[PDB]
Amino acid sequence: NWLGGLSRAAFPKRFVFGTVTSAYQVEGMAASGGRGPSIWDAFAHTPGNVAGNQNGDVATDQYHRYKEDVNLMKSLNFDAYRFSISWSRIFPDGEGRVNQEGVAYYNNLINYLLQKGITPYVNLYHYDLPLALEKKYGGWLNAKMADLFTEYADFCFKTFGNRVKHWFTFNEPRIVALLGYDQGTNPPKRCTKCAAGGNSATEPYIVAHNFLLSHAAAVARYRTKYQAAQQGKVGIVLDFNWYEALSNSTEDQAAAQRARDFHIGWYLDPLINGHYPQIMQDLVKDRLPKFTPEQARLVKGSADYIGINQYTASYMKGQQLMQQTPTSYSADWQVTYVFAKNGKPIGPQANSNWLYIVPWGMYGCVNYIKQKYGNPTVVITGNGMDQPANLSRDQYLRDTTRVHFYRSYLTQLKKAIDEGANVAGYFAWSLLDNFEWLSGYTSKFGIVYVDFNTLERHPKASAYWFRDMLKH
Ligand SMILES: [Zn+2]
Repeated sequence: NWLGGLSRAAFPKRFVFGTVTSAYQVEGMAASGGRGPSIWDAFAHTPGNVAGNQNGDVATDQYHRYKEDVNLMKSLNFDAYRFSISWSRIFPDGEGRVNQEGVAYYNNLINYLLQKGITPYVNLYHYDLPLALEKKYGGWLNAKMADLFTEYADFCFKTFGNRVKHWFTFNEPRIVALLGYDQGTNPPKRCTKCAAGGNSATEPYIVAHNFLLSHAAAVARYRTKYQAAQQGKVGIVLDFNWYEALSNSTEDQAAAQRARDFHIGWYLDPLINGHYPQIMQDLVKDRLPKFTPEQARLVKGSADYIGINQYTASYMKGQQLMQQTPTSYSADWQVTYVFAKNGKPIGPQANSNWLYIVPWGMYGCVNYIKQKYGNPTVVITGNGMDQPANLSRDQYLRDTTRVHFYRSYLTQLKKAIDEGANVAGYFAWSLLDNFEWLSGYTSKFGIVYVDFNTLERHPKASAYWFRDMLKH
């Protein structure tokens, strides 16, 4: 059967199912409604940065159509909606003056979701730093971000927290550090060889440290001032793709493990255990900032749940560890990526080159967190795959590969849960085809098709798959 035995009865009682978007990817109204520019506005408006010189000026126009989109998610039998608040739509300069029109938009969205029985899971930050903060402070290179993020977070807790009980601070800070400061392909486009300046060996570590300190400061504020009255929770969203040893050799197993620690341990070891992974301490040395005892105690235990975005898996091949001149965060791992074992590829690729369809990666990731980190409360905060550009409407709608993706990945998730993994919910990336950063509109992750000429929504087969699977 096309559900493959999956239904709500196959997951724990009260398990949360939802879909995800992010502000800049779906809202539109990027320079209207009082919204100030983000670093992505500036980046996307520079010729050559995004596929087809496209931007999020209009995107899916959810800003106007949110009630349509909420009605649709409810008709598809989802329980929750993960979306993000645009910082610069609340604070056009990221500090100081409040944009009341921006506040009303989020009030209206939140109130409508609640009216329709959909639980809001709210992200504070999803790559969209107010441009004014980038220019004035140097963004995430500056430790002052903790104070700036905390004041932002405080406003949002005050303003929406009588209704919103499930918060996230950040979305995938590893991607910010990697793409913005190591490879320099996302804003602020910084790296060792980059026009804007930078240093791929040091800056990604600075950035990540500042994300962790900002997260911890925001949570400290939540807990000391709002928790008692509001009684909600705050977590963080971390990306985690799976690494599998290419062979059972000591070297390859050590490689896969290093990759895990440099990928997920970078953030999880501080959040759970109050220190960076030992291997990162040993290899990165003085390029890795040190938490004071006070800071480490602020960071440790500061996430009420861990969001994991899980997409793919890779084989890892190891080498003997060498003394090396530092070049980059990426090169610091001392691993080789491999995409075939015994002559067979790990999986076919979706539209995005990095996304290999590997359902057992989901089991790998969830089981690993369960076994290594004391089985913390995990929420799968994003999981999905993309179709390419230029297909006909009907081709988009008949997304059989995506149907197969979700059934297989959710089966593997069910396997980990049945074995005792503390997973509280699952969210599909994405509700709608949207602005997919560097790929602009050439990458389609939605379970709902969006015609980018007319802006019409059309549910795909995978939407109907969810609707069947999630019926009450
Ligand atoms: Zn509109």
